[PDB]
Amino acid sequence: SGFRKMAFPSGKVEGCMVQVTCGTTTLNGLWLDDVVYCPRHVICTSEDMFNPNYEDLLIRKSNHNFLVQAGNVQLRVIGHSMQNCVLKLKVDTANPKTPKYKFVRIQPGQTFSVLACYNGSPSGVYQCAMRPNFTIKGSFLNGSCGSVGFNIDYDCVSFCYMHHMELPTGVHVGTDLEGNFYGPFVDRQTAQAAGTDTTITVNVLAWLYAAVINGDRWFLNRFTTTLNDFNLVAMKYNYEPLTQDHVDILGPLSAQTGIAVLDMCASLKELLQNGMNGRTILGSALLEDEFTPFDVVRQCSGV
Amino acid sequence: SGFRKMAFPSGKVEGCMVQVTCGTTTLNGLWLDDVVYCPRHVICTSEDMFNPNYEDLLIRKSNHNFLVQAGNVQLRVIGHSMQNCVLKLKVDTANPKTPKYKFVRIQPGQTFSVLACYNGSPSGVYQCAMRPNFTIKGSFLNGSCGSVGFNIDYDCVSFCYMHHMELPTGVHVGTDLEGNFYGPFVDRQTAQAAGTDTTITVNVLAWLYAAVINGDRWFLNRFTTTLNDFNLVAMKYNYEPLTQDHVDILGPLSAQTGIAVLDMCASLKELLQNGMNGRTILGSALLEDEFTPFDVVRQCSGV
Ligand SMILES: *[C@H](O)[C@H](C[C@@H]1CCNC1=O)NC(=O)[C@H](CC(C)C)NC(=O)OCc1ccccc1
Ligand SMILES: *[C@H](O)[C@H](C[C@@H]1CCNC1=O)NC(=O)[C@H](CC(C)C)NC(=O)OCc1ccccc1
Repeated sequence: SGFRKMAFPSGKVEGCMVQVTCGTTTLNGLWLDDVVYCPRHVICTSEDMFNPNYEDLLIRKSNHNFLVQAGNVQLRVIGHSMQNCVLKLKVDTANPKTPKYKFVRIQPGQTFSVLACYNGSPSGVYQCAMRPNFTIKGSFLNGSCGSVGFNIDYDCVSFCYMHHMELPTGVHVGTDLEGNFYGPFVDRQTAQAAGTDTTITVNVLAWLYAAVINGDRWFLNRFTTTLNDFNLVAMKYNYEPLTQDHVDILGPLSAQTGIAVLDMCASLKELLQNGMNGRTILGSALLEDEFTPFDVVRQCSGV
Repeated sequence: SGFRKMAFPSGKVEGCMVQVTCGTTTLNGLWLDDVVYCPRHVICTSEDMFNPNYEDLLIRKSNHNFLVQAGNVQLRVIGHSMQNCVLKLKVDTANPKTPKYKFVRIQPGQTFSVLACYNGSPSGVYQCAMRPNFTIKGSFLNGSCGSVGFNIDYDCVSFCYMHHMELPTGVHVGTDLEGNFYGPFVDRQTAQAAGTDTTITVNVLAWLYAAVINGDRWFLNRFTTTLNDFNLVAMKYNYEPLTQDHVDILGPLSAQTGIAVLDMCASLKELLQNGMNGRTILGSALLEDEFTPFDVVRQCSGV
């Protein structure tokens, strides 16, 4: 037993990270087949980033201006293109370590693993949720752009995130692997607002189920509620409204504990209105919402 | 910026995990050079585990009784030996993926990454601290034994932990890679007590420094303290006594924030005596102690 925030094993992605340098700017790229993907602001000087015209900037760059390095081994760039906010650098060698992979655009409330890299070398791996306001609470320093987020299903890597920027609030924003930003953000170093964030209700419920599956029961009570009655409370606490789809997704957990979903909603309601009284759930004194229902099943059954 | 619980990239270890089966018991082994390391209770039936005589049990096993499988590829076992609580299975093939590696015995209060595996296949990776009472707060199901804990320094993997057992309290115990248990534990499925756990004071201080480096400042105050005065408080709260060695290790953080270590101790003292008043530090409402000073430096400088 036990429950932890767990990242996917990163080996399949580690073999795809390379370094991309353009003039004095260096960040990471993702090498799949004969293409290297990287954020387009690699072509900016630290001064261009406050208001770049990426078209005019790219027009002064040729293939030999993109230095791509896999380990200590250099790659030869034979073409380049700009797709939305990423660059696609064509190289003359297919990555012999390319895994089976897909590009997917993840939905808010889903989770994924981030392999934080610098100079094309992995630094560490951690799990993130795509917030409802399309931000993530990451750990990113200068040079970390091009670090990617991913899920793994058996042997297939679904790439869903490439890192680009940190907002003034300390949260992090990026694109899918076709260069489209998650959320209302642009890759210009100017003040940008993510808007009100809300708690992922279905994930909090899954984590309360995970808590019961691991022996923390003090918050179960003799009450029940309705979808409509609970959502009047979710409103007051900037929680996502719960839906019947959410209820269905909690089915497997509702069946392994024997606790009806609306009964667990009744516990959550009391925790929202009364706090935790200095008690703790799975070693946390806050309500955690970065575990999907899928995440709890996977960990509580050894996938 | 940002601060997260981050595991090392797991690729170098993923290439060393194999499956080891003996009769009906299956767990994981670590394949390095021409040797596979695994917990010795792989030779037990589920009934033997409540009181095994490992010598008498091993005497009925030959090389061909140890089924070792790397992916879908079987390995040929040409010798076996029992060193303390692990088995060493000699195979006729050296792991072509063997990294540079060391076997180290970690100290209480240090951290390491766990690659949780089942059937020789990685499931996920997470960071753990070796508690002062020589337990860890992991995520382990049946079949996870043989999962290993490790650190990485550039290209060298320091293996420090192999998983064996879950105590009745829900915490997890294991050995170093020479088969010696961390703590007062034996590999028999009987009730065993880890004893009082205590909070890793030096790690809490490092995480408060990490909080300042990331903009959480509300807990800084106008007070200071002495090593002796603080440790009279640490006592009351089952905190590890702070030492001058601890003070030195916090030097780099004490120099990047400009906050004297005894001043930060004064903040911790007030947080212990007064709680957090429903406030939060790096998104947690508890005092976190599973980050070493080394861990904070590494993450706040991109190693
Ligand atoms: C790419 O490596 C980098 C990631 C930032 C740097 C610190 N933490 C991050 O997540 N991105 C940028 O430098 C980005 C470039 C634009 C053209 C999109 N601008 C940015 O993030 O500016 C805000 C900022 C910069 C430096 C420190 C903190 C915030
Ligand atoms: C090895 O795969 C396994 C790991 C346990 C199983 C559940 N969570 C863990 O960490 N170890 C054992 O089964 C171990 C065998 C002895 C000979 C050391 N006994 C054990 O951990 O028993 C306690 C226990 C068993 C099953 C569920 C929960 C606790």
